[PDB]
Amino acid sequence: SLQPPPQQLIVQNKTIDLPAVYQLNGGEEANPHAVKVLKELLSSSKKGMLISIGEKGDKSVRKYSRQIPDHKEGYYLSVNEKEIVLAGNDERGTYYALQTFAQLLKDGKLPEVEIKDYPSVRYRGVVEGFYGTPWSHQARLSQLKFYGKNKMNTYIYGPKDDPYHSAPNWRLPYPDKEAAQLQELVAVANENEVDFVWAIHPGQDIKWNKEDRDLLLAKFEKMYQLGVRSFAVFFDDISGEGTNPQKQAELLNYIDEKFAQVKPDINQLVMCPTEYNKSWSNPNGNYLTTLGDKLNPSIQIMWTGDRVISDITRDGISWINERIKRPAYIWWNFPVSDYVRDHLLLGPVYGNDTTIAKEMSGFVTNPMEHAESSKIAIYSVASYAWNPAKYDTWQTWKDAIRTILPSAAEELECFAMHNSDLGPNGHGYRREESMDIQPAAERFLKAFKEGKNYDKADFETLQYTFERMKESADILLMNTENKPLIVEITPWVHQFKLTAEMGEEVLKMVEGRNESYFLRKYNHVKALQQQMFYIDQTSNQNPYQPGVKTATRVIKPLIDRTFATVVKFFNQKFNAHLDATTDYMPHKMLPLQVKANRVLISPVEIELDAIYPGENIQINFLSAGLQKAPVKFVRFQFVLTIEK
Ligand SMILES: NC1=N[C@@H]2[C@@H](O)[C@H](O)[C@@H](CO)O[C@@H]2S1
Repeated sequence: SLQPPPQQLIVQNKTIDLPAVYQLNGGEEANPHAVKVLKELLSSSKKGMLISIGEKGDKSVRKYSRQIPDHKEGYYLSVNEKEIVLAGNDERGTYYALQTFAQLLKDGKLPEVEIKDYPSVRYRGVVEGFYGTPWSHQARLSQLKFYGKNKMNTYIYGPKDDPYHSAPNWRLPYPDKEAAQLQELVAVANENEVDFVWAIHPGQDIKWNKEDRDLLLAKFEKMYQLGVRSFAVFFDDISGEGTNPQKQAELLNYIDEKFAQVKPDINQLVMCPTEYNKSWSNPNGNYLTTLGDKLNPSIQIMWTGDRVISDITRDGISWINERIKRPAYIWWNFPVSDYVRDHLLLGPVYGNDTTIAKEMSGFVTNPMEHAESSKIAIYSVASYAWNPAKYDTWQTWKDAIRTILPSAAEELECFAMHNSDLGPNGHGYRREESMDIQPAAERFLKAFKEGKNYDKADFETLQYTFERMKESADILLMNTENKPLIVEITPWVHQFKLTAEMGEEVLKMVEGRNESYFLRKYNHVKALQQQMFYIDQTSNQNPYQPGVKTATRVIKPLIDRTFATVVKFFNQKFNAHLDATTDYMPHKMLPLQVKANRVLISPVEIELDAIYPGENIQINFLSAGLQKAPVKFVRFQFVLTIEK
């Protein structure tokens, strides 16, 4: 597969060996970044096969000047028995030719091909713009290299929880250590043909005075000294005076006129509006029209679609584009998981109109705090933004996985296939999950509940799935090819294995040969539920959506409902009182929940499993601080906080 796929490809089924001896033409005139990649692949003389490299206008590629597409970042690539051609419309084009060339080379051999290629969307890449733990320095380094390989030309640095990015320390220069890291990032970005865009997020406490304006420009100047050549100002997720669009526009134009248009070498200048998606816009207010009218024409305006989280439609992007008077620079909120932090979002990229490239200036993905894990979606977004007309949702997902974890690709697909949906949430955004087994699941459960006979084949499909999930979990746990990825996903991988083991035991209950066997399967299931509760209380204990949820759309519900159904049938058959509940709750009481040190009833009496010091109660139909009073029972949202 070539990823992204080129705009035009012509293949011939001859192949050539890569030349043992060869003549490199244009080595000194061409993009040094592209020559460096080429020299690595060759690891030469006057005699032997000709390799021509260079940009349109160089002597090296004069013969090919009409084949080179007249598009920024375009290139012409050709392989035949006599010569190899690697010719960009511009320097970035040449690097990209090389990235394509690297994907052709296979066991020291190349296909005979001719490619003319270029991107459909001008700016393509990643905004590190989420809430939560910002990416590590090493993660960022890995990322920038990954962007070069996938022709992503943009990295927008904007972690909401970097205090030198947002309030109040947006006014302070980075300390020495962080500055030296940022400097290395910029350098690595430059080597991979990525624009490091430094963003600032000053709007929550900005004063519309000289003092704050000069501090902002002084901060941009410090970043410039660090090598930064592109800049952004974000006015998202704020209130008060900073949402004034006249002021915002004047500030951006001042930055443009006094800094961007005054330096020798500034590239992108981007802003994120306060009204950044249609549901947050006031159609009857002047906010977006004031930006579209006043903002200088080279300044980009970001947009996340019809909602905070949405996929981009033709109608949606028309609506914004008419108000801002330019093509929106898309901020796509997937695979960002900062509002469903107990889920991993490892499914394919899909839902964005593939015919609307002309209507967008840019397309950037906001990723998860899990940097390695995000590469599935990043790789896919790179493919989509480069060649949206040829974008293949599923093949690109598979290619991403095989790229990221070639030693355990099938295992990663298995894990990812069942870790895709968000579950219920306030943004209303959902993804498909476990689609291959969903119909067998649905039939199995329909039959079973009614007291009709299930299909054998559907029982086997479910069994095979659980088996494969265990194989995948254990193999991924031990994988040393991408350790950082394995560290990110490990808690989820544990929870995923438990889920599968639970499924297997629940299926053994359905089969349920005798009373003694059934009861042993039942007790095993209860212990696996407890184990899943332990992971959910000890791993990933963030303040917002703590814990670890996996296979939530189809698999866990199947297991749970099946478990509840067989327990009921057993109780009817044997007049028993086996507990039918599916999540472990050590307290007693509408299931209770445990979140960090809170004990909630799900929206008269709760008994805790020990005595605790009580902190407060917050009922809602409204609170009461309990001064560390010892507490086991409570009687009358409905949340008890304790010390634990
Ligand atoms: N421009 C936007 N700001 C927020 C981002 O920082 C968040 O990561 C995103 C997802 O919660 O929502 C909105 S989209």
